[PDB]
Parts: sequence; C-alpha cells; structure tokens
Amino acid sequence: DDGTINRERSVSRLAAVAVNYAKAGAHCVAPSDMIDGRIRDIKRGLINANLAHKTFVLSYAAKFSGNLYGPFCYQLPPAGRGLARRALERDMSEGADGIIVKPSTFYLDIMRDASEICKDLPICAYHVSGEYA
Amino acid sequence: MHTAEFLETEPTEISSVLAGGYNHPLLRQWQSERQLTKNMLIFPLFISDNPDDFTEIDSLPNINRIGVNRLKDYLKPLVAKGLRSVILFGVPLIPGTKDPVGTAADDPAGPVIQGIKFIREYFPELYIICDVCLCEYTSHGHCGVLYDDGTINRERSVSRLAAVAVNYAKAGAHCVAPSDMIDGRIRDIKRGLINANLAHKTFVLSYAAKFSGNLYGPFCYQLPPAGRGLARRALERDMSEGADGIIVKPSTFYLDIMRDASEICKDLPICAYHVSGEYAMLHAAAEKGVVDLKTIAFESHQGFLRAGARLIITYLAPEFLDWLDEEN
Amino acid sequence: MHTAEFLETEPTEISSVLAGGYNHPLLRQWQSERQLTKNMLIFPLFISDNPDDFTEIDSLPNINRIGVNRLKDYLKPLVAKGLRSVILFGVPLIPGTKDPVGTAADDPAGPVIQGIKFIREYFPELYIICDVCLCEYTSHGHCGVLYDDGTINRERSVSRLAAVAVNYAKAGAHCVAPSDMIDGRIRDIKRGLINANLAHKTFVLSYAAKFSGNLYGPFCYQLPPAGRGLARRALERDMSEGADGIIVKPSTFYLDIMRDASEICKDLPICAYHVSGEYAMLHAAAEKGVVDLKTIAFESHQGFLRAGARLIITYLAPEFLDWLDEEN
Amino acid sequence: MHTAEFLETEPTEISSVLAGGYNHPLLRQWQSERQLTKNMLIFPLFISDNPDDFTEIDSLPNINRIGVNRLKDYLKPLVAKGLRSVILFGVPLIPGTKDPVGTAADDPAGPVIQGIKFIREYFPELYIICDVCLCEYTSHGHCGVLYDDGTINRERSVSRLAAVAVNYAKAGAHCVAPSDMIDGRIRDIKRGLINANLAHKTFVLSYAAKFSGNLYGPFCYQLPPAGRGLARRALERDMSEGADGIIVKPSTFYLDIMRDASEICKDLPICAYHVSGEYAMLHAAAEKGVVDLKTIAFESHQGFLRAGARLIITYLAPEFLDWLDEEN
Ligand SMILES: [Hg+2]
Ligand SMILES: [Hg+2]
Ligand SMILES: [Hg+2]
Repeated sequence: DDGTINRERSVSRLAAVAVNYAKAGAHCVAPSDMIDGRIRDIKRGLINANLAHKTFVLSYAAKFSGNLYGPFCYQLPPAGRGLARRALERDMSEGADGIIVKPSTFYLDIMRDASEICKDLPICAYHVSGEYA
Repeated sequence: MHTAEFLETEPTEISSVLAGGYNHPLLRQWQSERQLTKNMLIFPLFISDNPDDFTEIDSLPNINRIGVNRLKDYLKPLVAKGLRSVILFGVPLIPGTKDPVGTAADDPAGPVIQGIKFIREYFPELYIICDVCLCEYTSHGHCGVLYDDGTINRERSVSRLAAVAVNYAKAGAHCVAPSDMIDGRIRDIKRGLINANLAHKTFVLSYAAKFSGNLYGPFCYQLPPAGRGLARRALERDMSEGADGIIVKPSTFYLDIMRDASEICKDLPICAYHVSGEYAMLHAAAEKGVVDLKTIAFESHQGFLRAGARLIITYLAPEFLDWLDEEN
Repeated sequence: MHTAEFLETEPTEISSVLAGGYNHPLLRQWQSERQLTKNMLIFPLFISDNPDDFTEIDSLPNINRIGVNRLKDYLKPLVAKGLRSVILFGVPLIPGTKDPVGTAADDPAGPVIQGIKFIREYFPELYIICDVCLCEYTSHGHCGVLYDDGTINRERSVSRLAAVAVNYAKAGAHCVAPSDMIDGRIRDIKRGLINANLAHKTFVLSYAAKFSGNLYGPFCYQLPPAGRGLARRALERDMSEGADGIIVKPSTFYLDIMRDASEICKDLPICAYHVSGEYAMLHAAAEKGVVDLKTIAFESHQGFLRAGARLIITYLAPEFLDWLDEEN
Repeated sequence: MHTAEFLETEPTEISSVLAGGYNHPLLRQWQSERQLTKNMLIFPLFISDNPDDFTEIDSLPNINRIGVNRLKDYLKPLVAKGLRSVILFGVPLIPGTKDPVGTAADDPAGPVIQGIKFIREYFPELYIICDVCLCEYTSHGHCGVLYDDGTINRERSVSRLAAVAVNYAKAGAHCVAPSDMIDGRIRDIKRGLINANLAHKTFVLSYAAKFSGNLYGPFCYQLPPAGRGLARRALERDMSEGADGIIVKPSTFYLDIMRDASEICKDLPICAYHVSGEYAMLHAAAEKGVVDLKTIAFESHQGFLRAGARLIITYLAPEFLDWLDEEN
C-alpha cells in the first residue's frame, strides 16, 4: 500500500518465473532483484519442479547502486563493504552455484572479496552499460 | 489464460534479512568502513621553472604548470578551503638542464626545491610530499641512470635517486614518494635518510604499486596489469624495506590490488592515486553526459575508502573541499 | 517375495544439490580453475653436438637428438603451430669433452649455446629456458663437482653451476632452470646474474621439487617420494633465494606436492613437468589400448592446471598445439 | 681456451642445508608422513552369481568373477597373508534379475549378501565393506531410479539406495560405501541406518570424490576432472551428512584432490582408490618395460600415504601383502 516491497509475495512470484524459464528450456537463471532470501526459494522451487540438477543458479549477490546504470527497492550501498560480504555468504548458503558482481570495474575490491569468500564458486564480472558507454 | 503463478514459500529466515541495516540514509554512513573527510585529499602540484608560469595542461584537465610567483594565489584559496597536503611535481623548462643523470634533480634552485621552500614559509600548515624520480630531469627521460644504449643501471640510478630523495628531505620536505619502481630503491632511500639523520622526520610513501596502462597518457621497470602476484611481493618488499605508507596506482581500475594492499600492508596507511587518465576519463564522460561528474566522483572515491585507502591523491581535490562542506 | 524396499525420505536439502553447477558441457569449463591454452606448453629440446643429428631416443618416445642444422625444420612447423617456448638440453657427442668439472658446459661452441644463438635469430619469437646442470658434461656424470671418490663438493659444484647459469644468460637465453638439487644453488645463481647485471632479464625457474622414482629411466642430492615435508621446505627455500618460478617433477605422481607448491609459492607461476617416464608410460598404455592417448593426455594435463600449474613442460607438446585448435 | 669459470661464493646458509635430514636409507622412512602396512590394504571382490564361478576379467587384470563356492580358497591364503579387509562387488549373472529399480539389489540370496554371510562365518577376521549402487542391478544400468526416458529421479533412487544400504548392514556387513554420487544420498543412508538402529555399528565410507575419466573402462551424476571446487564442496557436504570416512577416486591422477580431502576432512580417515584403469595401466606399462612394476607400485602407493590417505583400495593387494613382509 503505496509503499515498500512485499517480500514473501514478490519472492513467491519471482521463484515462479524462475522455474517457468527453467521449464521452458533455459540453462541458467540469474535473479536480479536483491530481495532477501529470493535464492533459497528459487532453488527450492527448481527442486520440487525437479530441475535442481539442470539449472545453474547464477545470483547477482552483489548489485550495488551508482550512476552507472542510467544517468542521474532493495540495493546495497557503494560504501557498505560488509553487507556485500554477508550478501554473498548468504546466497552461497542458499544454493547459488555461481555469483555476479556488479557493477564491476568500480568494485574490483568487492569482486576480490567474492573470490575469497565464494572461493569454490565460479565468479562472474558484469561490465554495466554505464561503464561501457 | 496466462495467469501469474506464485510458488509456495517457507517462513523467511532471519539470516536472509540484512536489508534493515541499510534503509535510512544515515545507516548508509554507518555502513561505510570509513567516511571521506577533507584531510584525506592530497593535491598534486606541477611547479614549472618559469616562475611566472600557470600553463594549462590537458586531455580533459583543469590542471596546470604554475610558477613560484603564482603559487601564493592558486594555493591561497584551496588552503583556506582546508587543504592539508600536496605532492610536488617539478617542471624544468629552461633550454639546458636535462642530462645523463638528472643532475638538475636535487637542484637547490629548481621548481621542486624552490617550491618546497616557498610553502614551508607562506603556508606552514600544508604537508609536503615530493615525488622522487629521474624521469623528468633526464635527456633520454627514462626513470634512472641507463647503460649502453639499453637497460637501466639499477645500483647507479638508485644511488642517484636516494641522493635526490635526501636533498628534498634536507630542503624541508615532509614526505618523499619514490615513483621509479627500480628494485630496492626503498631500502636505500631509507638508509640514506638515516645516515643523513632524517629517518625520524621523513615519511617514506612508496609507490609500491605502479602498473602500466593507457591511463597515464594515451596510446623501464613497471608491473603488468594482470600480474597480481608481483604486486603482492612488491608491497611486502617495500614494507620490509622501510616504507611507512604506500601508493597504489592507478586506482579505480585496481581496487582489488588496493584491497590486497590493505590486507598485506595492514598496519601502513594506504593511499589511492586517481591517475590523470581516470581523471580526464571521468570529465570526458561527464561532458557527453554518460554520467554526472559529482555523482561518479564520490562513488569512485569511496571506492578508494571502501577498497582500503585512508588517503587519496586526486585532481578532484579543488572540488571535494567545496563539496565535503555541504549538507542539505 | 523379494520386493524392492524404498526408505522414507525427508525433503531434499538445498545444500546437497551441486549437480546443477556442472551439467552442460560449458559449465564444465566454467568450473575449471584454469583452461589449457597453447602458450602454456613448453617443449624440451635435446640439441646434439653433431649438427647433422636427429637421432631418435626411446622407451616409448617420439623425441630426438637433433643437430643445429636440422633445427630450422623440426622447429619451423611447431612454431607456426603457435609454440612459444622451449627448454634446451645440450648433447655433447664428441669423443673428448667430458671431465672433472663439466668445463665443456658453458662452452660457447656447444649444443646448448650454439642452439640458443640459433633461435634468438631464426625464431626470435620463442622463449628460451635452459636446463642448468653438470650431470651431462661430466666424466663421472654426477650433477656437481665431487670429492675423493665420494660425495659432491657443494660449494665447488655450486660455484661452477652459477658460472654456466650466467654464461647461458650472457649468451642470450631468457630463462635458466637449475636441475641439480644441490643446496643453496639458487641464492648463488641469482647473485651471479646480479653482479653479471642480468638479474632483471633472466627468469630463474627452479626445479624446487625434483623427486626420485622409476619414472626418468627404468630400474647425488634428490628428495624422497614420501618426504612431503622436505619438498615444502625445499620450495620455501628456493622462493626465498630468488626463484621467480618453480618446477615440480615428476608431476602426475606428485599432484599433491604440486598442490603444496601453489599454496606455499602462491605468488610464483608454478610449472608442471611431465617426465619421460610418465610420457612413455602413457603411450605404452595407449598401445595395449588400456586407454585412448588423446583422452588420458588432457585429463592428466588438466590435472596439472587444477592441481596448480599455469605452465607445463611436456613431450605431448607436438600434439596439444594441434588439438587445442579444435572445436567440433 | 675455453676454461671452466667458477663464480665467487658467499658462506653457505644453514637454511639451505636440508640434505642431511635425508641421507641414510632410514631417514627416508623417518621423513614419510606415514609408512605403509598390510592393514591399510582393502581388497575389492567381484562375487558372481554362479557359485562355481572364477572368471577372469581383463584389460591388464589378474582380477576375477568368483562364486560363493570358490571363495574359501581364493580368500584363504590372502587372509593367512594378513589381509584384514575387502570391498564386495556383487555380480548377478542369471538371465532375469535386472529391472527398473534394481530390486535384486538388497536380495537376500544374491552375490553380495550371500557373500557377506559367507565371510562373517568362514573368515570372521576380515572387515567387510560393501559398495552401494544401483548401476549393476538395473536394466538401463544407470546408477539410480530414472524418469521418462531421461534423467535420474533423485529422491526415488536415493530412497531406493538407502534401502539396500541398510539391508547389507542388516545382513551383517561392517561398512557401506555408496558409489552413486546422487546428491544427499548420504544424509539418508545415515538416517536409515539410524532408524534401523545400526548407526553405531556401520561405517559410512562415502565416495565423496568420484570423478570421470578414461580410467574405469576405455573410451548420471559425476564430477568434472577440472572442477576442483565441486570436489571440495562435495566432501564438506558428505562430511556434514554423516560420512565417517571418505573415498577419493580415481587416485594417482587426483592426488591434489586427495590432498584437499585431508585438509578439509582432516578428522576423517581418508581412503585412496587405485582404479582398474590406473591398475591395468601400470601392468601394461611394466610389460613393455617402461618401468618395473614393483618399483612403480609402492611409489604410486606411498603417493597415497603422502598425499593424505591412511587406507587404500587396490588390486595390488595380493602383491603388497607379500612384499611388506620383506626386509633384505
Ligand atoms: Hg619517473
Ligand atoms: Hg643434472
Ligand atoms: Hg554405480
């Protein structure tokens, strides 16, 4: 009601999509929300949907907010270096098989934390449009 | 008909709810490993030999080639703006001062030393850092004393650099930031300052991490962009050799390295350097409007502070001292 | 009647489902700590003294004893295949060159130095590594300058090895891989290259881990197969002594050690060496059909890359450069 | 004339002299993290359904397909040789026992359970480990209960495996080594043994690390040769799920992984498995003479013990029990 995101709903709704793609024939699903625990659920859903073993959950464990997406909801602070470590460690725990760090070039340190923390998970760098243009 | 499917959930884990730690604008200050002050900003200076100079350089810059008689005006305001430091860059412009050993380097009557005697007196407040390198005062222009139409003569160049290093330090400069990258030049610069009995007054601020990329001028010893291991060995070495603080450059493209710096060199104040490349890249990008300068400037700079740095050498110094004064 | 019993389960834990990270053929590339390129492969060369030589050796080999006048043909193709490096092995075949101090070693007119002057000119592209040892140029043939009908005279042999090491390095070779295993031979080879003012050009690629097993030739200082601790102390030492990169051999039977190598010597490029034994063992095994060569070759080689190595010295080099060109 | 140059040295560092720790033959036993005994060796058994069987398999093997009436002779000697364990492999040969759920699996009258009741009585001394998998007792032959002309039905197959697992364990078997690699099959096999109130008697010896390579038979869920990270996550998981010991296979080509195993699973006895591939590869290699079997056999096996394993599953078991009796 003319406010703030209804977590559990949105999540229940996202996990829904997530699986339909995955039912449709897609190999990977990269949730780009950043709504807490959306991964535990997307993995659980793919499980019941008995697709757990085919789909690669590639989370966006690290989606920060900066003037690099379009010049000028839930989204981690540029200076918050600790959330981002807790936000990875969480998604790793929740089932994520790989993770995404973005933007990239301005957050190599974070990407660096990613590798340490999420050492056994293939890490992916995202060169946001901002950086690009 | 296609209806919105909604999967069946489980109760929310208390360990999936971080979001409340970062909601208010204040908790986004309370999450910053360190907040950006004015006393962090270190302004580079390119003191030219024509004491009447104030020549604009450029690629996107708003940076100059000042002279010792302009200094009391360009510096005046900034300082009243709260500026606490500067990193001197000397610029010989006379027709015959270069040479085979950058002799004109430690030159009691040049840009640098004739700049350092100017501040210590008109602006006793400031804190003087002096870049230490033979690039600019040499005929070939390489950073160091070279051999037979080849490769740098280490021990010589070093013996020569440590020389300058101390003269600055004898002249009245607080800090010396060697920018060569010639092995063991630090052990020597520290030793020299020791005999010269100045060890206890001068802050050796090494450039432990000087990489090579298209970010210094569009297109000698210098670490590879991909070599992540040298850079760790190159820090650990300079830390051992006496360095009291260290420099990582460029910065924004090497936050990971700056990150390694903090771990490795944990007890040494780390400094971030926003190379001109980065700098003129941001302005250039702001003009086409790909982003708004002021926005990208602090993000990029808190990138320094998060990534590890408690100090910064940037050209946006004129700018931040204004900004950091602001609230709403 | 005997019926298939099926126990009663619990809901599947999200932390028991890894399988989706490795299903597509591409995610099995996305899981490899490092993918195998051509620029990793380093080809050993056994340059004989009869410049007309191209004598096949063997146990299972497809390896030879070439001469300096064959070199421009055997090497030609491979290079056009993308080959970027080689590790020279000199072979004196003349009737009187051995001796009490492997004098003929650093010999400006031998296999090795008369090979290294051949490439630097006909194939400037290549990267030359030179094995450094007194085994082959000595009458007794031991690796080092020996005493009275006994045990190696360390300091001598070392003083002598460091000598060769530098001559190669003076001759135009890029890298020097000491293969003795005589204590502190590295500190000295690095020191020598320093005085010789070549420190900054030559890559000391030690053989920090040279064990002893039936894999070099069927059946001096050399580490025990079970001694897992020496090997860690033997690396940490060579790292300290100046080594810029290190070698582990044999390889496939010592992936654990290669693994220790990576941890210990984390910032130093690690190299895997597929000893001839291993090599002729694989061919020999492929002929009886116990496995298909091509299959076992990459598995065994990605064993290097997973286990820790970003470089490799193998005889399957002729082979991989072909293969790595392939897709389906 | 070309004379032997000898560089000028520095006094030998005490920290470059390890060599005295490994000189005598005894100090090379005193350096082994662990010495190889007979009670380490675990012999695999392929108990066929024709109780009169003793059919030789092969690629290089000296391994068979015995029957329950041969068992008291083939086993007799070995045991008197000191053998303390075996890992049973059941072989149904009758024309109609396969099927959609490997029902014939836990079959009180089959190779496996009719083997396990034979030892517990004629050789009470031995220690029985039973491989647990649906590969061999299924029509399709995949390891697990499959779907509609596709991909393994996890939860089913698991529910079915845990079933077998317990029947063996009810039948009188000491250990159960699941060889599937179907996620979470361990949590369940441990849970089952718990309800079945056998948790405290049966040793779950997982195959936490079963990779895929040309070493099992020349040319379902199974980890990639290059995936070094899954294997660490795949161990840490099985350790968590109840596994009391773990298996790494193949072995010699994965000593690094076996190495990770020891670190990760430090408090769990680690076991090395010398897959048939490796095995027939060594014989095959010994025949052409590329090496002498006996030599390569212990090196390769101490490779297990150094790399991390306090147990071993090999076909050279007949052999070592002889050998380990020897001195000179
Ligand atoms: Hg310079
Ligand atoms: Hg040698
Ligand atoms: Hg199986």
